Amino acid sequence: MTEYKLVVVGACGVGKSALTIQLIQNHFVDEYDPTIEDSYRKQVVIDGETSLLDILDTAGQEEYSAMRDQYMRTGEGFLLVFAINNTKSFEDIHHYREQIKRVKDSEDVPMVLVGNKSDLPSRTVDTKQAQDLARSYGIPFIETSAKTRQGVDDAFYTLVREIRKHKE
Ligand SMILES: *CCC(=O)Nc1ccc(-n2nc(C)c(-c3c(C)ccc4n[nH]cc34)c2C)cc1
Ligand SMILES: Nc1nc2c(ncn2[C@@H]2O[C@H](COP(=O)(O)OP(=O)(O)O)[C@@H](O)[C@H]2O)c(=O)[nH]1
Ligand SMILES: [Mg+2]
Ligand SMILES: [Mg+2]
Repeated sequence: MTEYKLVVVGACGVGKSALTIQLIQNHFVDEYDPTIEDSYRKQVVIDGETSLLDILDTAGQEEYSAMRDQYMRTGEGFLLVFAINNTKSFEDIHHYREQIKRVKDSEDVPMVLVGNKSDLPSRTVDTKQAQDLARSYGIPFIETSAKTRQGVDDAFYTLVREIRKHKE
């Protein structure tokens, strides 16, 4: 059984914890403590092949940390999470990708762009902007809602497909 280290990254309040808790414990958490940074394990079947996922839900301060570079270097795939009603979180995705690329001295790290809070009728980031950004990056884009569970397994299974493609 192949083991994969997944890292969930994105601005404060985009739903990093909510998506990770939906995937693992199948429930939506409205007030998850913003400081808690934890790892979760889950066995899943993706395209008829089982993998053990080890998912790091990131938290902490907006700061450079030579210790954060260490966790990031071990990550084999990343979810770049933005919220559709927060343009700043979508503008922030470029910075997050540049930091992942810097720490892994490469331009082809498995990544998935994730547009979270798709259940909200209030939208500031257009789907065409996110499709075009994922298009220039060469990565998939997955629309999700941690609240309704829409696209949640899809975002993580797609990241696994990306890691599997990269490792061949
Ligand atoms: C509201 C809590 C929360 O979401 N906090 C949080 C903390 C840190 C980050 N973040 N900013 C940067 C920059 C990085 C990062 C990345 C993505 C790769 C390599 C890195 N090396 N040092 C920092 C760093 C992270 C995780 C966002 C949000
Ligand atoms: N409506 C809605 N709210 C979400 C969704 N995901 C997270 N939230 C809410 O947005 C806030 C931030 O979520 P959280 O997982 O704590 O963000 P994190 O800081 O990126 O880990 C919380 O109050 C969640 O209830 C979603 O898909 N839809
Ligand atoms: Mg969190
Ligand atoms: Mg690619």
